[PDB]
Amino acid sequence: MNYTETVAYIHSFPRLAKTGDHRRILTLLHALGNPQQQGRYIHVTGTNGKGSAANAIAHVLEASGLTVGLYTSPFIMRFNERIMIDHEPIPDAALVNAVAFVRAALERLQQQQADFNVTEFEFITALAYWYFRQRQVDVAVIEVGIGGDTDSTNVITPVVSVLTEVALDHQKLLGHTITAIAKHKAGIIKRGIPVVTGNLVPDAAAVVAAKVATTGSQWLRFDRDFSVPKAKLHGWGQRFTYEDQDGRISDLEVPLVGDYQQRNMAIAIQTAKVYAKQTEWPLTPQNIRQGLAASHWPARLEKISDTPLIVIDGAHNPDGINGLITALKQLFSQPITVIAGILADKDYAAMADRLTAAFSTVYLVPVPGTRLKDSWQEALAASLNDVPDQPIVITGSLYLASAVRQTLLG
Ligand SMILES: Nc1ncnc2c1ncn2[C@@H]1O[C@H](COP(=O)(O)OP(=O)(O)CP(=O)(O)OP(=O)(O)O)[C@@H](O)[C@H]1O
Ligand SMILES: [Mg+2]
Ligand SMILES: [Mg+2]
Repeated sequence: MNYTETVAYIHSFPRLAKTGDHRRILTLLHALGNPQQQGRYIHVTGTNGKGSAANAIAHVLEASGLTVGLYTSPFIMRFNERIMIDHEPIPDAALVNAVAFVRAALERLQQQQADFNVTEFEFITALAYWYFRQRQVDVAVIEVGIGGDTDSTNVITPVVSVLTEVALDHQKLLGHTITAIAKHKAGIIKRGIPVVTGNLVPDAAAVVAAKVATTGSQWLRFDRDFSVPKAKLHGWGQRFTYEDQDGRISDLEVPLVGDYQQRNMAIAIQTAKVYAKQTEWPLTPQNIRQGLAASHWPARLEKISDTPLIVIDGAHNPDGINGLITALKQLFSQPITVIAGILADKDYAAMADRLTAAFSTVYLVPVPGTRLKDSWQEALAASLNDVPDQPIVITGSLYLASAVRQTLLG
């Protein structure tokens, strides 16, 4: 198979039941020589901020001289972005050869167990684990797909775990209460392994304190052990100060806007320091400053057009919507239009009340492959014609942001 066929092959996998015992992926992995049991890992979970945190942790450790695998989702411009090494997406040719190796092993399994199969995410995760070992990365930063305990990625023992935050999202999968969702996320916390977390709402904090008690894990929490005591906009980015039990690193800069990113970044920094410590590896404030400076992350409050002014974002659950509003409020001191593809979660109605309550013009649209408009293209055309003086912010799952970015830029 060539590259195009290979990708199409990856997207052809079935949606199987959700056991949560990882037997399917463990079967494929075993046939791949158990790459998940070799090397080192950093496991990242959380309702919002997983990718931004994972991306920065990788940049900081890369700056310190380590070869780092990064596994994130969803891709924004193209598939290859899901598996990166030192931030270079897996080469087309390399993906073709990788897909062929895994397919061959899969085939051998099916010839021994006639009805055996894996899901698309299971295939990709196994391929990623195998790829990271083939290239012998020093460490792989792994973003959990959904939840924590039952995710296909949860077949590893990391050096450090990360739980950015817990907010309501993915209920028909994780739970209907913060406590329930929290218990699922805490599942990536392992015996004796440190866990770095954001500032968690009380209910979630209790679940985590309870878990660390059982695992005996060292627990570093934003606003307790490490923090961001100062920050300010600096272009389409932020300049801030990080502080933890070792002191302060001043004048740090990240090319990201949104107050919540100060949290994601602080989590990344604390996490990388813990990694370096647990592995007896050198990590300087210079390494950290360099990595943060390189921490570009598409579709995260990204201005992709100046005239007209267009920003895209992936906020689509109430917490993200709340973070989005607060941010937009600090970024614009003029009327703006917001096009939201939140027509998906029940969550929808309340989020829309919050948007229309805070902004001048709000359009609601579906997500590609799912006030009212039939598509984001229609809402944009509407905005540019009825409110030409209003910048446009397009938000919803990253799938909508991605479709918009691909369309307007690639
Ligand atoms: N600490 C934080 N507090 C509040 N909001 C935050 C946040 N960190 C990130 N966000 C919001 O989430 C969006 C995506 O950020 P990230 O890529 O870091 O998220 P995740 O990796 O958790 C997304 P997904 O669940 O993979 O995707 P998908 O759900 O799109 O399928 C941002 O554009 C922003 O709206
Ligand atoms: Mg999500
Ligand atoms: Mg993500």
